[PDB]
Amino acid sequence: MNLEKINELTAQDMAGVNAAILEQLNSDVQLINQLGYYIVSGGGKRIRPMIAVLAARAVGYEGNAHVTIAALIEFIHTATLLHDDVVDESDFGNAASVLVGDFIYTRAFQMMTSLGSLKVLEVMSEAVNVIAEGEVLQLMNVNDPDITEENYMRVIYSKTARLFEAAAQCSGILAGCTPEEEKGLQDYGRYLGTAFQLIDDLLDYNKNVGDDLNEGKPTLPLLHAMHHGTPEQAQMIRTAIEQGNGRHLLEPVLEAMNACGSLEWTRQRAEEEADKAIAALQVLPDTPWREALIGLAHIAVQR
Amino acid sequence: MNLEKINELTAQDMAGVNAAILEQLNSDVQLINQLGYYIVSGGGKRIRPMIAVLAARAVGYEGNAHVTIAALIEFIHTATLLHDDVVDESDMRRGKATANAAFGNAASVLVGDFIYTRAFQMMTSLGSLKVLEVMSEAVNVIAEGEVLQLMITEENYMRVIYSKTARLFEAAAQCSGILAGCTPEEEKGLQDYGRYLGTAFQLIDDLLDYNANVGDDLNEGKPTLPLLHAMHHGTPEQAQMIRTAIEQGNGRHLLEPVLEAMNACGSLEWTRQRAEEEADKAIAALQVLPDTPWREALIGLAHIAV
Repeated sequence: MNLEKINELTAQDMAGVNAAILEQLNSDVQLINQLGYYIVSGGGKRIRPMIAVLAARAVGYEGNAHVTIAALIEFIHTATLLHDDVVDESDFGNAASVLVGDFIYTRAFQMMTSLGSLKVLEVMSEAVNVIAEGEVLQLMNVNDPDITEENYMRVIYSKTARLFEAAAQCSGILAGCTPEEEKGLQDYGRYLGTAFQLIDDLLDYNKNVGDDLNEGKPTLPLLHAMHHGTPEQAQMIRTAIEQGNGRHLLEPVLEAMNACGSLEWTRQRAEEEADKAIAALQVLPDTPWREALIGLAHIAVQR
Repeated sequence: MNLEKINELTAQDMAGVNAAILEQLNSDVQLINQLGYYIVSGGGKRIRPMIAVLAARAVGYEGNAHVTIAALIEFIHTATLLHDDVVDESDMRRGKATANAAFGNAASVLVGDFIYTRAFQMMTSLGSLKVLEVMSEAVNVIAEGEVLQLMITEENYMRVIYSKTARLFEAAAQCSGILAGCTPEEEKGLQDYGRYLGTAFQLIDDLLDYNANVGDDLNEGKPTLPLLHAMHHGTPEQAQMIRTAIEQGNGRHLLEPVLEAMNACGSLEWTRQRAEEEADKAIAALQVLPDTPWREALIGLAHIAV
């Protein structure tokens, strides 16, 4: 089931999602208003809110509160991005990024509680705290060539996967699915979210490739080449991470990754996550909605 | 009842509030706990949680969960401080370097997010949809207000101090009441208390900003009650100076002439007066609750504030 079939199938619900977003983001501040337009007018994938609407329909949801979940999930993602834009002494602006970020987060929280489900609040509550924790952990890893791939995996699970997992699972809870099904949706997101981030990290080496390297941000493929390349390569990479600003070292780094398998090794691991995701969904009744969720897993790790 | 008294009465609970706060700084990510200890161990004030603890007892609460709510309320306030300092590019706060000047903006913003989300988790753990309901609204109202004054009247200014200050006080007392299962009548009592108290608290804070962090309001030409009065009643020269300073959003170096202008019109004392009328609305709102030492303290703080 290609992306086109998936879009048409989710067309109506995504319109509901966009309506939820516009009603929550309605002005006074041109800034907040034009942001609503920029989100609903986006020509992007918007895979997070879609998982939320698909997961609910997959377990037989008939009402339309799932659109509010999709919306609040997109808000959380948008806020984490705005906060991730904040620049340190290395200098929208910090104020705008911070304040608009706060507005969107808080509004997301209000939305969560409007659903009136304590369990949903329990799951989200933890998820967003875990996301904030992962962002900080990521801050600490900047310029640190020695983090374990265990730490790295905790980072991607925390900052990316967790939101997917909660998006899927909460829709399931709202639909009053069965414990078995709920878990199946939960895992699906965690695994898909994990795949999604692995693919993203490898694509950064392939807005411009080399950003992560340039920032001294250590990701799986870079860490892999460092642990498996030649001592000369490991040293160059270690230095690039410690000092940062090594964008000009992309090619030599690419040479080192090609040589020991880093990029394919990562893609491989991504594909494995996507398959654990699709497997998790096997507990759900085979329907077009479930087909769409599977189609997104494939699209996420494809090339 | 004065501070020394209101202090021992609520000594055991506020001690719990303290432990409840510090124990939440339990992340595997050390930077969070570090920055948390740095910002929460610098005195603070704890007037927001103290109101929470007192409001609960005042309505016969006998449990230990009001401690959990006072804790998260201080965490929420803590969070706004971490973000406020980053926004204001502030370097100092109560004697030492701000968390941002010391740890960097990103760390301050992110740990602040961790802190607010933990408070929300603490709120869900309490299991009351009404608390979550009242508290989430309050925090979003504050956040909205901050986005506004990013993108010159006596009435206009009274809306700003409400959104940014009074609203969290309001919720602090109301939610503490709700948790204890108070009466619709008592609830409205605590809520008004908090609103009015918080209102008086900000008015006082603004007058204290003119000598008695000192001086930032004038430095950024913030239109505070004190400054506005001086503009309205001073001489046209002083009136022009103040007005252009607010228009410039910068009144740095203008402290002496602005003060002169204030003492001639008696702007400060006047601020102290519309403030006094706020605190009198605060204890009046408590007339609805039962006569207990806890109530006497809530009235105490109102007087202490002004």
